[PDB]
Amino acid sequence: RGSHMEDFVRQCFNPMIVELAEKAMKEYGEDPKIETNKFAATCTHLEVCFMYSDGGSKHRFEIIEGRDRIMAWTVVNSICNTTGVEKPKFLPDLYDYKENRFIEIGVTRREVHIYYLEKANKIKSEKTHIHIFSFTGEEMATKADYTLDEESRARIKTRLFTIRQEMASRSLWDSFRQSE
Ligand SMILES: COc1cc(CCNC(=O)c2nc(Cc3ccccc3C(F)(F)F)[nH]c(=O)c2O)ccn1
Ligand SMILES: [Mg+2]
Ligand SMILES: [Mn+2]
Ligand SMILES: [Mn+2]
Repeated sequence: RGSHMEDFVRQCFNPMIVELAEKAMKEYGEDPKIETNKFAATCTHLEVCFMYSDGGSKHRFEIIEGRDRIMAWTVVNSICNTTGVEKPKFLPDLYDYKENRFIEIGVTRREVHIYYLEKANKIKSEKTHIHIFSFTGEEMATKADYTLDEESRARIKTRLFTIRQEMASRSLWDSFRQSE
């Protein structure tokens, strides 16, 4: 129960992000006390989605990730019925009103190439945009369209590498990398 990874995640991430990740994991029947690597990954993905939405304009991004399943699906339904974009098979992460498209954010511990391959093979909706970040500073977006400016993506990559460094300083990075 008393794992180093859980305490590190509680010390490293914002309390609201921790609570959101806990709720998202408990909604799918997962315990952050035992599945600590998945807990860290969920916190990281949440923080990345939030930083991504922070970029761009004020009314640019509609945030899907973070809400519970029912409200998230309701928001996607409203977006689809308002704009006319095709309904995605799986719950995306954000919606860009400027580009008028759903965005799926990915955070991987390996090369962005194979991760984007799997993410584009698991979903068949070719309209949804995909954006993958790595823990080493690499990024990969659909049609070479990175949506945001270079500064926001650079901040995201810097935060990711800081998280990796803090994990390695506690001898927890190897297990986290092998978990994925
Ligand atoms: C095809 O994705 C899905 C997605 C859902 C909706 C809820 N989940 C997510 O949102 C989500 N989930 C993962 C990891 C994951 C977890 C469970 C199943 C698949 C995956 C993934 F994405 F690796 F395929 N990472 C993300 O980055 C992310 O956002 C429901 C079903 N499938
Ligand atoms: Mg800290
Ligand atoms: Mn998601
Ligand atoms: Mn995602």
